[PDB]
Amino acid sequence: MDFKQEVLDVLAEVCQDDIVKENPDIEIFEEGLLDSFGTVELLLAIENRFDILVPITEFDRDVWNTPNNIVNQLSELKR
Amino acid sequence: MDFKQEVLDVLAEVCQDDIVKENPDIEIFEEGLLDSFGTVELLLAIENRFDILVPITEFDRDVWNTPNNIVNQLSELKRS
Amino acid sequence: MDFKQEVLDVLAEVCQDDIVKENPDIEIFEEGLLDSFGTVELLLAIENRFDILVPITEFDRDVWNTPNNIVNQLSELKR
Amino acid sequence: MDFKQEVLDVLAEVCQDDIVKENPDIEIFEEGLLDSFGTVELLLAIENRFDILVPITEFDRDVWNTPNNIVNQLSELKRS
Repeated sequence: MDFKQEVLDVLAEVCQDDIVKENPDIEIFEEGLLDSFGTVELLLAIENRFDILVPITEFDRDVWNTPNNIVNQLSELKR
Repeated sequence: MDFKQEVLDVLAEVCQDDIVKENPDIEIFEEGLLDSFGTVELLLAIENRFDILVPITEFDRDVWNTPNNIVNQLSELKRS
Repeated sequence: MDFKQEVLDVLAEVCQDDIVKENPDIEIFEEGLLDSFGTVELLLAIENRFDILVPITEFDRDVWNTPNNIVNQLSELKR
Repeated sequence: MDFKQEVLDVLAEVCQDDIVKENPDIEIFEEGLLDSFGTVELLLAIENRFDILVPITEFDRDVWNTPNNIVNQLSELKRS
């Protein structure tokens, strides 16, 4: 598999834009690609597809600000 | 603009019982003052009046068990 | 009781505005007092407090356009 | 802009199985292709991509039982 691509794909699905897939360092929230509703959907998708439970309060737009950084925060979560 | 009182007022409305705003530490769900349909209504109201989005999937009767604790949970959510 | 006031109160609660209570003929949706989210909350509140189940597809903004008319549609529902 | 295909694509994503878009009449819930958490995710996606608001309290596994029927239900909702 490719966990990076998995997350990037999910991210691209919720964002309805392939730009987040072609720019793994883009500022998702600054760019307005993901709103409050999409974020909630994102976290649920992660729980459903990766069995990683991310509490909404533990989610931080400053830390989970890019696709690469989201991938990072998720990896550190498992571990 | 008293956020706590505003939350208590909403809880009183959805529960259709003033007891939940007169007793901020009452065990809402253990007292059976709120069922699953009432919970869904509450979350809609919270979104509509406080702009706070609570995922039904994250709602937990054990943690959101009292008006006070519900107020606290909402406070946590609105901050980073 | 006063079923009219009950509905008017509920309506005023969801709308966050007493204007709908002081103007039982005001065009709620034209006036932008109630949006899609508030409508869903309205219907749920009705189900919860009056035991009247109004399917969202059976809800029509043209027919349920005023407080008085909502009260009317609800009464005809029961019967 | 094929609304049906768009819905099927979403269903395939949330179910994480292409079988639901290759079999538009498959019994999603009877096949166990979707649970309650997946349902919540689906409704969020429907809102985010189609601007259609489906109350979780109105969702009914007996009526929203197939992709086709789900497409139909969404069509009913978007019209007056």
